[PDB]
Amino acid sequence: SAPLGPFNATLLEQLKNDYQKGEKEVTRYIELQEKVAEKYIKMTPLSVTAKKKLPPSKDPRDYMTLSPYWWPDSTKIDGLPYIRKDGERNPEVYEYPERENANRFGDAAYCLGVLYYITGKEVYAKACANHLRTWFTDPKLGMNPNMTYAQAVPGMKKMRGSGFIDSRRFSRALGVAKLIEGSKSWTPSDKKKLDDWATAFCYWMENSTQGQRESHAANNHGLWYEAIHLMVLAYLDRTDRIREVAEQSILPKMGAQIADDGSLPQELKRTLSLHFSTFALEALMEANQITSQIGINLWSTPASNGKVASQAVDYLYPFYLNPEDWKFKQIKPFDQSRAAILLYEAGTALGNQKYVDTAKRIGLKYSTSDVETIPYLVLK
Amino acid sequence: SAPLGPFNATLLEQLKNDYQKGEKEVTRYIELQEKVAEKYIKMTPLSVTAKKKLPPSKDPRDYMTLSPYWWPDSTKIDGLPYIRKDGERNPEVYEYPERENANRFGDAAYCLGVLYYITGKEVYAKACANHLRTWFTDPKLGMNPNMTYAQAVPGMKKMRGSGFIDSRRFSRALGVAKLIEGSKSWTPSDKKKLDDWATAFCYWMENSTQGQRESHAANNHGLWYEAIHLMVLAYLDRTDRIREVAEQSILPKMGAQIADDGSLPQELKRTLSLHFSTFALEALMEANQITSQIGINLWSTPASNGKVASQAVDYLYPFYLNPEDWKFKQIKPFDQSRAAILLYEAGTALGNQKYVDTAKRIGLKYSTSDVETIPYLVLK
Ligand SMILES: O=C(O)[C@H]1O[C@@H](O[C@H]2[C@H](O)[C@H](O)[C@H](O[C@H]3[C@H](O)[C@H](O)[C@H](O[C@H]4[C@H](O)[C@H](O)[C@H](O)O[C@@H]4C(=O)O)O[C@@H]3C(=O)O)O[C@@H]2C(=O)O)[C@@H](O)[C@@H](O)[C@@H]1O
Ligand SMILES: O=C(O)[C@H]1O[C@@H](O[C@H]2[C@H](O)[C@H](O)[C@H](O[C@H]3[C@H](O)[C@H](O)[C@H](O[C@H]4[C@H](O)[C@H](O)[C@H](O)O[C@@H]4C(=O)O)O[C@@H]3C(=O)O)O[C@@H]2C(=O)O)[C@@H](O)[C@@H](O)[C@@H]1O
Repeated sequence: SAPLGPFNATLLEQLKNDYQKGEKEVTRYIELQEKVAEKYIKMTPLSVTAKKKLPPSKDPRDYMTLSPYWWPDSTKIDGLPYIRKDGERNPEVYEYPERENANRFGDAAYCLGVLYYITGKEVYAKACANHLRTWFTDPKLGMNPNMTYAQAVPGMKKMRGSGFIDSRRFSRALGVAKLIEGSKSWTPSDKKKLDDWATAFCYWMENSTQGQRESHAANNHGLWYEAIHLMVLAYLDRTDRIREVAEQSILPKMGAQIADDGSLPQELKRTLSLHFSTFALEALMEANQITSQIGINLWSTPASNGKVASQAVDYLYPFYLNPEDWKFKQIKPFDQSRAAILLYEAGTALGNQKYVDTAKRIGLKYSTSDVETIPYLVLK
Repeated sequence: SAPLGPFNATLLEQLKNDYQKGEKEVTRYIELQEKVAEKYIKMTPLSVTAKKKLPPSKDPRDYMTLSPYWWPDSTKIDGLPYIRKDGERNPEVYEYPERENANRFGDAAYCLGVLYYITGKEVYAKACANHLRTWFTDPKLGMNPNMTYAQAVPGMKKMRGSGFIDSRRFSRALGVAKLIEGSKSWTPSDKKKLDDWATAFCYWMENSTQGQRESHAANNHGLWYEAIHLMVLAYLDRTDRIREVAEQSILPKMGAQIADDGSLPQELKRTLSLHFSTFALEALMEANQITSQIGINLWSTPASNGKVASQAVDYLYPFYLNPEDWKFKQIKPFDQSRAAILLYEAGTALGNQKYVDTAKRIGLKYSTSDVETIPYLVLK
């Protein structure tokens, strides 16, 4: 049975099972995945330190991005302080290399780690370990275990926890490292450094002012904080903390953030309201992949006021069928294919055959190289 | 009388005239524009050679950018060939430093050239010259006079001219160079080198296969091609060619693009139809700023087919009051402020007081640093 981590363990166990049986269809699917994964074996490992403009700590190992919806104010001689245009990404975000590099690393590590679990081939673990060492634990290239300067905003006087949501890009890679333990390439010394990094990152998460603030957020930030938290705790094998987090934080947050009619009012007020309602559900989906590995179903387990996350799925389902019917401010097109993994996950967790049907009818492209769709041959 | 170039000469002469007579309102406004200008004096001049990944010619002096709506195909093992998602900018465009650096050069050179025209202070001519010399004529840092690899698309086998439209960012700076002739900093040797560059660039525009194809386009590319053409012709003082282009290319192109209702069907079929309808007129507006300096009004001169550009402004005018009423696909919000300079230019050219009154009611911010608004004190 799969090690505890940020994936649909049932679908991974089934793919590894079929690949080992020599089942034709899965075998061909995995051979395609191996072809996609060759670029990650050849890819040079990325580091948070590959930036010219340093953060106020003057430390190139400190992760730093720009908060995406903040823009220079043209009415100020220096553009300072920035102003907020909700839903409009300031392309200045791409001058911070971490932003896209954390996606490239996360994609590389996740794909290689999953392919190692499924095939057993050492070449995937060796490449995966190379990316992990460099991003996380290397004494010069490794990222400091904090998110102090994530989504900083030029001109802002107070510190914010909002940047912590960036962590989900590399925290999935943190969790997949559990899959390459036991390989020849991931030594006991490697595992200890990663362990120690995750322990220091978990501390910063729970005890820094920014972490505490992010833990109490009223919208999808607070849900994403707990999903990221679960990935860190699951890597650290702290399964009783996962139970406490789900019952003392995730379920209360779900209970407050879902209205009686199943809508998410904190997301309804955004300019990307259909996208942020989905982003909230995406946070629960990824949390649930971990909690359900220790018997906690977050789609059907009620909060203390009896609300269940499936109520939020129900409210959105008609608009996953027709995003044009969405009646709230959505200033950019909504990507309907996001409903596939979402409805499949919610649908199986709930025994809702309509959701699963709709997920397969929406579907994923068989030959897509989007790494988060690797477990989902069932949608292809 | 102002030198021939890419700006509202009436407003520019007005500003210089009031500035020299010590008029208080204009002096306070030019004093703000000099505060804004201070960053361009200190700013290090940009070069097209400041890039790591080189074009197929392996020449860093060749301008190269990515066509913004072309994305890697995830269903292909290498992502090749890219596919088009009209109206969705691919953040990969920012990995080509020329794309934003030509904007930064253009603003610096335009702002400093105009301020030197208005104030006569040699410090603006000297800084403006530094930027122009580096971007255009420097034997190591200057861009080659061609747009061969503008808006290239990975995996596409045929060459296209679509990328020429990028030239507007630096072709206005080329035009403003005329304004610093006579200064101490812009020597006869500088002017000759820039004249030879402009001559070579004009030859490339008119004779390269990509130039020819782009001069033939049936949508706003064709209009922007000609508006760029006029800037180069005006910098070279070829006023006979300016008339020929106006009468034999812009006006027939303009008339071929206007429907009976005044709409622009080539732009209505885009996913950003109100943006691109306004982008078409913006090209015509910038062409007109030059043609009218020799007595050709593109807003009111009809074409061979009877269509006149005033008809397309009439069609768009209601939706500049209320962009929400726009009935055609527009998958991002539309910046209503663009109608200020557009309606003032068209309003003044047509003697339409309603357009001019709406222009000022929409207005521009008095304190803004957007350098294209420098001449428009009347709108602030
Ligand atoms: O990095 C990305 O592109 C991903 O971003 C994901 O959306 C995130 C953003 O990245 C930001 O973190 C954004 O921060 C928001 C908060 O969610 C919140 O709305 C906050 O609201 C305040 C505001 O600061 C201000 O004071 C105003 O006057 O009041 C507001 C209020 O009362 O709520 O503003 C923050 C901000 O914009 O700085 O939040 C979103 C999010 O909700 O997750 C997502 O788009 C993802 O797909 C991207 O990849
Ligand atoms: O981001 C920027 O740099 C600025 O872009 C400005 O918009 C430009 C773009 O830069 C592109 O050049 C874009 O090219 C379009 C063509 O205009 C055209 O629609 C063409 O459509 C073809 C298509 O390629 C295909 O072959 C199909 O079968 O037929 C179509 C057809 O006949 O129309 O596709 C090109 C493409 O996308 O590559 O066009 C716009 C433009 O119209 O000017 C602008 O948005 C500006 O504000 C930005 O700063």
